[PDB]
Amino acid sequence: GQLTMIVGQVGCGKSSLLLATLGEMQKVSGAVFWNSNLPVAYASQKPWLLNATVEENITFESPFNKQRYKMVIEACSLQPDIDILPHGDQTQIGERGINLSGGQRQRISVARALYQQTNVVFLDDPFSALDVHLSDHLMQAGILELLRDDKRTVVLVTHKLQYLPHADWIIAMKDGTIQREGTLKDFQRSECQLF
Repeated sequence: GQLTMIVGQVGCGKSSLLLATLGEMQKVSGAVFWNSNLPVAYASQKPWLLNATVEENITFESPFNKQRYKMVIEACSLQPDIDILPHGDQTQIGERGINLSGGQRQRISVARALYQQTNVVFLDDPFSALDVHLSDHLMQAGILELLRDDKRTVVLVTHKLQYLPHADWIIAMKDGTIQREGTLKDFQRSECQLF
């Protein structure tokens, strides 16, 4: 249930840190238990599309629910996209289909993650490819997504400082290492968060 930001310079390893969070690197040593080693949704740094309908890009091996779909459509800012799609959800997307923008692909990925209702969400800079108004949408609906999240843990990697006061706690990373984790006052003493 914590709201935790991950920040640092372009190329400092933030996306690689997310890959570490996905278990996609080689652990040289140490112990890691996330309750999943007892005997998940993903928004990748570069969005990718499956070759299917927008609808099936949303379902992601699930049954179809259309109230959940209505709430997801409103919550994921997908009404302008539907409004500009030639057949709405029946538009063929992915390879050899309609060419979605990077922002539309990101919004589809966000909708995929919200629809999957996972316990852990990894967002790799999710509002970079969206406009300021859509970023405000992702702010309010994000806050009512984590709020919609019934106690779930949400990890929001971002390169932007715009909403670091508006998440709960920040962990600052640099050069592939964690530099500091802590309160606003702690990071004021770091003399970083103000900068």
